[PDB]
Amino acid sequence: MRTRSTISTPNGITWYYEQEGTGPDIVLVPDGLGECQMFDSSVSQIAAQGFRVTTFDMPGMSRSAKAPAETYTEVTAQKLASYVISILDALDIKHATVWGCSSGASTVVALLLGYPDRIRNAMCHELPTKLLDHLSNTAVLEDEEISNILANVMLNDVSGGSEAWQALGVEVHARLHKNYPVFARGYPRTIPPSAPVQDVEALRGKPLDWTVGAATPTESFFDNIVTATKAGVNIGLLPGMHFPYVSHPDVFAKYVVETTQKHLWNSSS
Amino acid sequence: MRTRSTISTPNGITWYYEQEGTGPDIVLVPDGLGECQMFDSSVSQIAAQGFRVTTFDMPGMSRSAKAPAETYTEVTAQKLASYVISILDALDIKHATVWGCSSGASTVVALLLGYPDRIRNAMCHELPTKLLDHLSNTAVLEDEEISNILANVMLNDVSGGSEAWQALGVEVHARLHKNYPVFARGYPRTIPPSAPVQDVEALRGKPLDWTVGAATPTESFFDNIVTATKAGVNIGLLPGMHFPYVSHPDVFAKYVVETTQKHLWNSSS
Ligand SMILES: C[C@H]1CCCC(=O)CCC/C=C/c2cc(O)cc(O)c2C(=O)O1
Ligand SMILES: C[C@H]1CCCC(=O)CCC/C=C/c2cc(O)cc(O)c2C(=O)O1
Ligand SMILES: [K+]
Ligand SMILES: [K+]
Repeated sequence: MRTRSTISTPNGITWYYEQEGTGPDIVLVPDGLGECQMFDSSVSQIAAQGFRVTTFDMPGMSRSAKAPAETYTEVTAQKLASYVISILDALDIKHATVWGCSSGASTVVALLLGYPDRIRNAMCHELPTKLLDHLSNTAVLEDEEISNILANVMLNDVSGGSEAWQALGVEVHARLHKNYPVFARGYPRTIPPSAPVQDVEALRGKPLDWTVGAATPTESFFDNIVTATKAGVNIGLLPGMHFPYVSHPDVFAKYVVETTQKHLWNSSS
Repeated sequence: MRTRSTISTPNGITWYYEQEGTGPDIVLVPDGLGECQMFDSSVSQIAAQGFRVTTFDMPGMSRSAKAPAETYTEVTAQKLASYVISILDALDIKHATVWGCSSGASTVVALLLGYPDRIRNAMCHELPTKLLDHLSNTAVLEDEEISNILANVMLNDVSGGSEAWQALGVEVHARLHKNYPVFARGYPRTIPPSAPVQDVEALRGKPLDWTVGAATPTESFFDNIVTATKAGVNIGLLPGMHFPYVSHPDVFAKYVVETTQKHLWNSSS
């Protein structure tokens, strides 16, 4: 029942995308590694509740590698939001619920603020707002060293579930191996300063649901909790750390379905 | 230069206390384990900046164990605050800066709200507001089983630094071993409901500085970050987890000195 295909947008990107289901649109935006096979189990569980679920590899990453250099260098939340609107236009998705973690969280908040007509509600997880010099400094290393460093960081530090991370399988980890240097060179120096959470008053009253990983060290996304609270935005926890859709796919799917259902009820009111 | 002595209060407690320095008073209230040797390094560093620093073992714990059963059973923040005021009265400390972690955090917020004339400013760290059934249920075990389990929890789950925790040494750990059953049967069921942070407007504008451990899992004190932000209370991080005075004594001492200095400036202004 899963469609697995490609589509070309006039910004030069040939996207790899997947779709499953019929009903209101839910769109799952990857984190900065840009790999949508991380959503495989959750896509089926969400679509089974009466939704059309779309996800895709991000430009320059995995199976969406046929893209111009400006789509995967000096990457900002605003650039990524423009690229997601281009694929939603191409797939004739006029109204969508959106999920994103990390650079995907920055993307979905930029989509909600920038394209309010198009976005029913946004779920953002672990949105990066601070530069991390130790991450930024990987960008000048050789490709094989970047891949070794970041593969180990994902497995041992931020997966929230090493057994689930390994169980993504050989083909996914071979794609991620090639993405690590693209991500290192294009994301960490430019994504955090582009975070669309400068203006707390712009967030107030918006259909935004924000999460942090329960096991994530407090310091990592402390600022997300403060910002959401100041803006009166719903803020809570998912199990695990930076990849709840990998570590806890059934909890993740249930969260996405229940949050979408809450906004469908409120919108009809 | 350090006083190490005992003093009896009319509520029946014989306190073990320490004192060092001259200048404005800073009082360091222990966490639920009630062991003031955890402050030893920091007492000297804070006192050397021009302050009189006082600390003590808590009633029923360590060298303050000669105390009525009411002082270490069905313990609440408001009971602990009344006991701390009794020792400050006995030592002729009229106006104090106070620090506390855990049940000590609940105590110092109860002190600031209940005795505003006596408290210059309060620093609270990791204030427990939720019941933890796994902890409350230790109370029905045998004393040696409680001590074995909670010694392991302290080292591996909340110390924030296994080397510094073990380096407290045999004398300290032997006193903690006797305290674990007293803590387990007195604190976990009654401390969290007594948390004096249910009235958010009562906190607004108060001379309160709140911290959580940087390495603490986000879920542990997520509610502290939300509550402080809603009240407009200064909220930030210290390195480590539940015992920054053990894991990072020099950073802890600097934080206590700087925060006290900020309130001395603001008091004069
Ligand atoms: C790729 C994924 C795993 C990156 C995981 C990682 O490096 C741990 C720190 C959490 C920050 C992630 C991150 C930071 C940025 O500055 C820019 C980003 O796009 C991300 C991000 O997308 O997270
Ligand atoms: C020292 C540590 C002991 C117990 C430390 C522990 O097991 C987890 C620390 C988080 C909560 C601690 C705590 C919880 C309560 O319900 C009541 C308390 O008095 C505390 C408390 O004092 O913390
Ligand atoms: K699950
Ligand atoms: K230190």
